[PDB]
This record gives sequence, C-alpha cells and structure tokens, in this order.
Amino acid sequence: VPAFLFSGSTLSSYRPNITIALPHYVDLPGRSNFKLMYIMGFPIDTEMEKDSEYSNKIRQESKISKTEGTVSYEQKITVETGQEKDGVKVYRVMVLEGTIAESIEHLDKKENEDILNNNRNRIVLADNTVINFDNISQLKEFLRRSVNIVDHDIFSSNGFEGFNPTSHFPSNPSSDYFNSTGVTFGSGVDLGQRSKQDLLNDGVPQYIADRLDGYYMLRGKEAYDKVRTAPLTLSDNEAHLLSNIYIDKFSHKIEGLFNDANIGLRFSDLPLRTRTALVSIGYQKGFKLSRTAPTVWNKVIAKDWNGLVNAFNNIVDGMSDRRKREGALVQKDIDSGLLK
Amino acid sequence: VPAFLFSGSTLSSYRITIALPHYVDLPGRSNFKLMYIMGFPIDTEMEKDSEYSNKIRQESKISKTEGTVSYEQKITVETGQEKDGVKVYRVMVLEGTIAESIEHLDKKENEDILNNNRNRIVLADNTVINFDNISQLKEFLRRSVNIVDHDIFSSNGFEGFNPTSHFPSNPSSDYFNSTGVTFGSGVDLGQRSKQDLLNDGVPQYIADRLDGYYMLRGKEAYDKVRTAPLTLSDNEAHLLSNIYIDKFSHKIEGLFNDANIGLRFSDLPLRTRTALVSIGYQKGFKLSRTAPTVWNKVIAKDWNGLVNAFNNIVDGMSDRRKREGALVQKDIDSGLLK
Ligand SMILES: [Mg+2]
Repeated sequence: VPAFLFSGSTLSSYRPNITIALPHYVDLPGRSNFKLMYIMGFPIDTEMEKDSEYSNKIRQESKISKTEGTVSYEQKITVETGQEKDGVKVYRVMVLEGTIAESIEHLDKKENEDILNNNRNRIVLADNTVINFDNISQLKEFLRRSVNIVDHDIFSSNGFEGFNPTSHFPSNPSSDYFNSTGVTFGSGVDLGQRSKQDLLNDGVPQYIADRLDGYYMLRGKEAYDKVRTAPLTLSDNEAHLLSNIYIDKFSHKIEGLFNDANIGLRFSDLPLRTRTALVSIGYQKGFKLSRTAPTVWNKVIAKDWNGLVNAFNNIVDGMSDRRKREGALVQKDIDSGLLK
Repeated sequence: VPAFLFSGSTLSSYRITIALPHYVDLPGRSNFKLMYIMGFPIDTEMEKDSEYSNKIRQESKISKTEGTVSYEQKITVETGQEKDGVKVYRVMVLEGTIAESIEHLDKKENEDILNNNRNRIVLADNTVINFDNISQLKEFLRRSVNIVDHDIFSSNGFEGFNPTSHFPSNPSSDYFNSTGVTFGSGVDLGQRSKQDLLNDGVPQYIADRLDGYYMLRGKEAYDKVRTAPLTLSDNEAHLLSNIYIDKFSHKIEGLFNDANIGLRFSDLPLRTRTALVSIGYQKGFKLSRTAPTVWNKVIAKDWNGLVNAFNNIVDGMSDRRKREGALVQKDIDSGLLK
C-alpha cells in the first residue's frame, strides 16, 4: 500500500515546472501547508507529525458529516486516495482543486477504479481540513449532494411541492387565486405568465417547449377550461427536467437574498436540507422572505437554527402542515450535527 | 303650511292643557329652541331675530344621495316647510339612534306627514341635511346604520355568496388543510363549534342545521361537502353571513379607532368602510401586518394613495384588490372623502 499508486489519471489545472522521474517538491501557490511531491508525473500529498523539509503537517479532520454533509457548491475541492498510520500519511492526489462537477466526472472513470477501490478516500477542503470517507461510494454520494442547490427529491415529494406530470390547474372558481392560476406541470411550473421563448431562454429543451404550445399564457377561466377539455401529460423524465430548471432558477433568487444579507456565511455554506426548507417556503409564499416570512428570516439572519425550527412551527398561514415539514428538515440538520 | 302638522308620532326620550305653546331650550345644546304645540315639538328658524325661534342653521356638506352620518351619532329628524328666512319643522325624531329612527319613520301613522313636507336631518353638530323626499332620507338612514354595505360585500366582485355548503379549495392547493365547510359569504366552520355560533348571536334554528359541519377541515371538510352538502335558504344564509361580516367589521373598526387618526371608523363613508373590511376579511384583520401599504395610507388619511395602494397589491387576487380600490375612488369622486 498504497495500492495502484501511479494508476489512473489526475485532474489538475496546476501542472508545474530530461523527462525526469526523480521526486520533485513544490508548494501549491494559493496555500500552505500544501507541499506536493511529484513522483513520476503524479502529485503526492504526504503528512507527518515529525517536522520535515518536504512533508506537510498533519491536517485537522473536518467536522462535516461524511454521511449527510455537503461541501459548498461554490468551492473547489481536492480528492486524494491512499493510506495512513502512526503519524505518516501518503495520498495520491486524484483531483487537485477541481470543481465538484469536474470531480464527479473524473471519479467515474474506469481508469481510476483500481486506485479508488483499494485505498482510503478523502477530500482535502479549501480550508485545509479533510473529510475521510468509509468508501468511494460514500464520497461519490457526498459530491452528488453537494453539487445540488436544493434536494430535488424532497422538493418534488408530496410533503412539499408534489409532482404531477399531467397539465393541472390547482385552483377552483370559488378560490381566491382562480384568476391568477395558470396551467401547471411537474412541480409547480405555472405557464400563466410564461411564453415558449421564456422557457427556451431559461434553457428548457426545444422538444419540451414545443410540446407546451397551447398551454402558454392561459390563466383563470381559460387555464381551467383548457385542462378540463384538452390536458397534456409529459413523461416523468421531461417533467422532472422542466421542474428542476425552475426549482434551481428560483433557488438562486433565495440564494442572492441570503447572500446580500451578509450574515457571515453564504447560502452554499448551509446544509442541503436547510437550503431546501428555505427555498420551499419561498417558492410557495414569494421569495422575499424578509416580508413574506418575517419570523423565519429573522431566525435565519441570526443563525438561530433552534429558533428557526420554532418559527416554522409557529406561523399559522393556512399552510401550517407544509411549514411544519420545512421546520422538520432544519431539525434534521440540527439532529445530524450539520447546524451547530 | 305643513300638511298634517300634528299628525302621527314623535320619537323622543325627552318628555291637562298642552294647548298652550310651551318653549324650552333643548338641554345639552345651543341654538336648539323647541316649541311644543298640542303636545308636539316644533323646530322653528328665522333669519331676522326672534326670541322664540332659533337662528338659521348651516347646511351640512354631507351628500344626501350617497352620504352617511356616523352610526355612533344620534340624529334629529324633522319634516316641515321653509321660505325667506322663516323655517318651521315638526320634530319626528328628537336625538334618536339611527335604528330607532328607521323603525319610527316606517310606522303607518307617520306616512302622511312625511309624504307631504320637506324632510331633513338636524345633526348632533346642529348642521342640517335637506332631503328631496322621505324615501331618500330612509335610504340615507339605511346606509348609515350599517357598518359595511352587505350587498356589495356579498356580491360576486367581492366575497361572493353561496348558501350551499362549499369547500373553496382543492387537495393540490396551499390551503387544502386549513379550509373548512363554508356557507353564505365566507363563513368557515373549520375552527368553530355550534356553541361559538350561538355565542355570536346565531339563532338556534340556523345553528341546528349545521351540526355535522362544525370543526371539519382539510380532507374531512372536503369529503363532507361532496358526500352530504346542504343548501341554506337565501335569508338564513344572509343572516349567518351578516353576523360574521359585522363581527369582523368591529375588529377592523377597533384597530382603526385605536390608531387615533383622528376620526373614528364610523366617520368614514360606507363604501370605504366596506373596502377596508373586505380586504381584512380575506387576508387577515391585522391590516398593519396583512396589508401594510393599505393600512399606512389609511392612517395617514391619504385617500388617493389608498386607491394606488389597493391597485398595486400583488397577492394573486388583483381583480378583487382593484375593485376594493374602486370603492374608495367612488367615494373620492362622490366628494365623500377629502
Ligand atoms: Mg375568505
């Protein structure tokens, strides 16, 4: 061990400088202590307690949960595979300060299977702490969570926005929202104020946008009648694709609101479920939570996560069940140790 | 020559031969001399001075066709003749409540005198409103006695009206679970018991019909309406609706009056009252929280800004919101506000 140390390939934008395979040491610019040893063509990250000329010091373990945590989607990560015992650590660098998406792609190559399956896998974070993973699958699952702004499965579950691939009209003529409601698809994608071009601009595939001809810009009576006489069912694949585009688009509005608040962290530093809770309430009540959910926003900007659970439990807005489910997401992050 | 001058009845909580003219100063007033003839109070006014008649009173600017007097005020209703700085009026109601006046003026024994003279209201502030006819004054009275206009409130443009048990939501929607069995103009029984309705003044016969509808919400209310709907008579449904509309109106009234603006809710014209209650009834009564832009304009008495505030709410209920704005605008146009 470490097994297959020069197998596979390494994703690195940094590629430093008679093709010689003597060991070369370098300090990776933006940081210390990040000494790298290049043997053959490959970067090797080593640590030891004992002070040295060419090894890094022992890195602190991150408090981030390996089973349920995420790293900020706005951060580059370093992925390493290797072995460690008694104050000596030797890791082949597999991804060196690469994006989450690049990493996910890079880690799924058959070339890297041998090395990733027969060594301990870890992520070295930008803050220079490390997350040690039980296995490569766990690491891969951590990255998958991390790259999403919200948890689209919770979002489209029945406890939240639900999911109906058939054109639906979620109001009735006795309802107060009758005239503002339009033809709806998937998880709350309402076409009442949207044209085909709007959807293309938002990156909806043409094959999907074409399908929705006749459902655009219809509201109230016309949307209601249209659904009753000529409905349309998308396939689950297309409806999820269309839903996620709008979920993510909406999420970025909540994100900017959060970020502009300057509370000492960014939206991407919050755990996935809590981001999902905040987006869920926004999607339903309007995104400017400072006005549409003052008691929630208060707890948020205060980073009072227990208080945030209390706030959700405490609003009666005719939608208290959905609010309790949102507070339950935050409470999960609390109980998991992701918040505080 | 007031036809039937000594006919009919006079409503007055204040008060052998009575065939002699007796004169008094109406107690808590000033320039309110009365003359009792044959047992009936006579309000006289003369231009050129006298010491048995009052000085001529100023005409109120309150609109006789669309205006109201505050339902918290007592009024004097007089019917008679006037010309050339000589006014002589038989008092029909002396400082009575609005409701008292409505009832009194609709008695058959007074029909004749009210039909054949000029009818007016002497207000508490001693200003007068002159009416083209008794029917007009009676309608003016009916507007004044109601805190909001129930017909507008219950019209399709506003809260609407459906005497049949209905469930104004569906399982998809946000509010499916908080919605209960509803009757008339938005009376929701989801958090109400038969006793609550009885406490609120609902008659037993109406309350009794609703037994299986109380306290149901969400799925249970939704199913109940589908499986066992009930249609109330229009009269019973209006009775029930009007109790809750009025109860809600008093909540808004209290908030308005607590703001110290300084006029009381009862001093606003009817249609503007209706507008404010209608938005409260639908969005939550705490308007400073549920509709701040509207509330902030109200308490600043910025009536034009009030219309704009209504016109610019985006809450997914734009149509109704603009109709409420339109009520306020009508009051501005009628010269009732500002
Ligand atoms: Mg309502």
